Amino acid sequence: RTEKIICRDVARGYENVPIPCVNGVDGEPCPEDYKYISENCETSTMNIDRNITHLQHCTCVDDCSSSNCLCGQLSIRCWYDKDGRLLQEFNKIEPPLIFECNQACSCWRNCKNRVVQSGIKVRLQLYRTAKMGWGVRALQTIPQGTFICEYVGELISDAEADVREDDSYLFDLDNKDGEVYCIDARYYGNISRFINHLCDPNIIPVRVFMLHQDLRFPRIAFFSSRDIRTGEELGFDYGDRFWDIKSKYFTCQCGSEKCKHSAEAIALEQSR
Ligand SMILES: CNc1cc(C)nc(Nc2ccc(OC)c(OC[C@H](O)CN3CCC3)c2)n1
Ligand SMILES: C[S@@+](CC[C@H](N)C(=O)[O-])C[C@H]1O[C@@H](n2cnc3c(N)ncnc32)[C@H](O)[C@@H]1O
Ligand SMILES: [Zn+2]
Ligand SMILES: [Zn+2]
Ligand SMILES: [Zn+2]
Ligand SMILES: [Zn+2]
Repeated sequence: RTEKIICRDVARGYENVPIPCVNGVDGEPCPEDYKYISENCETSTMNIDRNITHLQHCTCVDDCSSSNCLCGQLSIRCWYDKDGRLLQEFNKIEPPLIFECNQACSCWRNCKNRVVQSGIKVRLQLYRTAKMGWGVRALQTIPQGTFICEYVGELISDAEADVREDDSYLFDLDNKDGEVYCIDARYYGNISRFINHLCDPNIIPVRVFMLHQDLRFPRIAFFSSRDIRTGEELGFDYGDRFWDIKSKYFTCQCGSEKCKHSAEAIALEQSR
């Protein structure tokens, strides 16, 4: 049973790098029951505030590496090192909101505070897992704090999320208050839609603002939470909102010693 290259690039050239699909496990064809999009899309009236006069922006004439950069200060500080990687001290538990530089800023497009807006740089692969369907793995080593990819899909309201038949591809956009919105990657999504849950995760979501600062719509950036080895499967914690609903349909197959959502773990808690 050989590992076969089934698609040279599921992103159809929309990313900085190709994202190939292989399958060495079963007869599943390349997934095509969805539309690959590299950036979030709208299917109803959202009115994202794109007023350029509403952007907070810096007056930096350097590379935005100084603590005097307004955009960094909105983020508490800029959290990216000279190489575009999150600082070791970054709060991976309760990440702060990141405000990247933007088109109102006086700085250049290559300033130090533009990691997420610059897109995917690591080589990834869509591959058939043993027990969890499709998954995404690294084709190279990835240091801690590296930007991996964005959780991209269809923006929907809370009310629309409430009636979506498939709730498997939802991501909540947390905001101080208000109407609350979700990304649904079921019908429209990028590579992130294929990232599985791991009880021992190696990536974390961070809310980021770039070309707009409409707080209803943070963009969701995945960064590595530790060093990742070539071939390693990417995964994040889907959280209890997911597992509270899904546990009765199926159980976690992440296979970790720490697995908290396996059949075994659920039964042990049922039993108390
Ligand atoms: C069903 N109505 C709503 C409404 C709002 C505002 N938010 C949600 N969130 C939600 C519902 C179900 C979910 O999984 C079963 C869920 O999972 C979130 C979790 O991040 C996992 N997704 C899978 C890819 C990321 C979120 N649902
Ligand atoms: C966002 S999709 C991830 C991509 C999915 N594996 C696929 O093939 O399209 C989430 C769904 O993948 C599966 N999945 C993800 N993480 C899992 C896990 N730890 N154990 C079992 N199934 C998992 C479940 O069917 C889940 O509802
Ligand atoms: Zn600046
Ligand atoms: Zn800048
Ligand atoms: Zn700036
Ligand atoms: Zn698990």
